[PDB]
Amino acid sequence: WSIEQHPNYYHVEGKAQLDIKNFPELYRTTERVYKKSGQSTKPVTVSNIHYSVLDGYGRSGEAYGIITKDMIDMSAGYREKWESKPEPSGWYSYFFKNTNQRATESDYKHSPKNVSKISNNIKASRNGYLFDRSGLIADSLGGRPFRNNLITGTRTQNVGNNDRKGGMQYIENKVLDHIKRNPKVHVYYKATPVYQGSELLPRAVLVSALSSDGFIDETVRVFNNVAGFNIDYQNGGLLSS
Ligand SMILES: [Cl-]
Ligand SMILES: [Cl-]
Ligand SMILES: [Zn+2]
Ligand SMILES: [Zn+2]
Ligand SMILES: [Zn+2]
Ligand SMILES: [Zn+2]
Ligand SMILES: [Zn+2]
Ligand SMILES: [Zn+2]
Ligand SMILES: [Zn+2]
Ligand SMILES: [Zn+2]
Repeated sequence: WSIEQHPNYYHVEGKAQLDIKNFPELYRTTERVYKKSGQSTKPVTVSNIHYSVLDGYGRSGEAYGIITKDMIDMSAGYREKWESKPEPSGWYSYFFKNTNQRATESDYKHSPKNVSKISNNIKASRNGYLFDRSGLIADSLGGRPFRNNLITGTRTQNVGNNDRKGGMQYIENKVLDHIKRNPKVHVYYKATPVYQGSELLPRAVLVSALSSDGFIDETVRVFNNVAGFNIDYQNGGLLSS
């Protein structure tokens, strides 16, 4: 990643390059049957977003769906609480008490007595946390609030410089806005975390978006970076000086 080349924490890589055939199908149902809340019999056109199961390291994988104005509308009004323990891979470090040697999340689930769990997150300068629970499929687009729809992202991966035009927010808002201005239009949307080796944090998220009216047709690479810090992609957190 280059702060010079890409100050907004993304790089436009090319066209959407999607296989629309592989996507979960659009269907017609009701707000009630879909959202599982309220008695809203309002008919809605939606798709069921495909989320990836975690891999063997506990890492989140790609998610993809067809985003509709109705999905946006239902997420605009309603919010779902975080499902229990949504923190994705690399969010914590684990260490064997006996050795002070690094352990894995698995080791911790296996024997919490002999393995400590410590947050990798830290506060940094206005003053807040450096890493976010960073959605793959945004809440505003119908995303589910659970681990599998998250990666451990830098605040800048998530929202860039937070001027509505950076990080995941860039491509999210562009899709959100275009559907909102063209309510009959739907967008094929896919967010794919890119990992190197067994690293628990993704280096980037690849987001591909193809609108049904052809207006939006791109893939952006959103960098899991933040200016002035060196992230430890292997274990999460920052490199130790
Ligand atoms: Cl595809
Ligand atoms: Cl830098
Ligand atoms: Zn670029
Ligand atoms: Zn599948
Ligand atoms: Zn929602
Ligand atoms: Zn839910
Ligand atoms: Zn986000
Ligand atoms: Zn547009
Ligand atoms: Zn279509
Ligand atoms: Zn040192």
